[PDB]
Amino acid sequence: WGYGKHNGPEHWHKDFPIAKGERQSPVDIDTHTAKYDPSLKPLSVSYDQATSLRILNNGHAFNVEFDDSQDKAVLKGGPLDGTYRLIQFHFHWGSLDGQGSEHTVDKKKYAAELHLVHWNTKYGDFGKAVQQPDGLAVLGIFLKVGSAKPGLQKVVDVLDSIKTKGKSADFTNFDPRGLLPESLDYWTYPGSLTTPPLLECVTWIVLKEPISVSSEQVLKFRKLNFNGEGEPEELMVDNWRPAQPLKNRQIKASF
Ligand SMILES: [Hg+2]
Ligand SMILES: [Zn+2]
Repeated sequence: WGYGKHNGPEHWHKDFPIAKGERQSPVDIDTHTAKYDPSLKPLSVSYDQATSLRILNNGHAFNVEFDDSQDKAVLKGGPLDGTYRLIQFHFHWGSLDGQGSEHTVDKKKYAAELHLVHWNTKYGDFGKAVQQPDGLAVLGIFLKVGSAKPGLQKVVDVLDSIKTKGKSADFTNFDPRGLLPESLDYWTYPGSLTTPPLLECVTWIVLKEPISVSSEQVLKFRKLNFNGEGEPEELMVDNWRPAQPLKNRQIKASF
């Protein structure tokens, strides 16, 4: 599977039938049909004790891995029940600034989208989590081209180190709190992972307020390669899935 012509998202249904499932992600966030739910609690992000281990180019994107052996960087409150541990974060970006996000707002596409993956700590491990309807909690953040994000530079500078598929690099003392917007106002709905196995275990939490990154910050993302060393070069661009049919699901707003 990939993002090319012959292995693109339009093909994943053959290998992953759930592709056509009832709670597939990403989806379009219609802000007029969105339902302001007053029973929604405030989000509670606790990343002060976070522990980054490494950055890896897995062939479809780069992931910043974290130590999830203890409740170091957890997610609770909001639409959630119980505590969710951060295990990794990654991005989805476009070939141009007019595309890149997975989720759209009133059909509007952003340059990129950041997903912070957390798993329900009553399931013990991540592998168990992915067997439950409420197993995961992905925190989505939209990225727009504007001023540079200081807090993102460290990431930006290491990409040279992992240009191709299978490469990794030590990547400690990375504080995720610098990738967060000022406001924690969100939208939430029951979906799935936007990439294969496409498991329908995610409680999406897409924040309203986007983060701005510079042109040059984004430009470094587009230098990455899908391909592994010593193969023809396939630039890592447009690693996003088109929005899926809501299919009766309802999108709730905290604002
Ligand atoms: Hg599941
Ligand atoms: Zn993602």
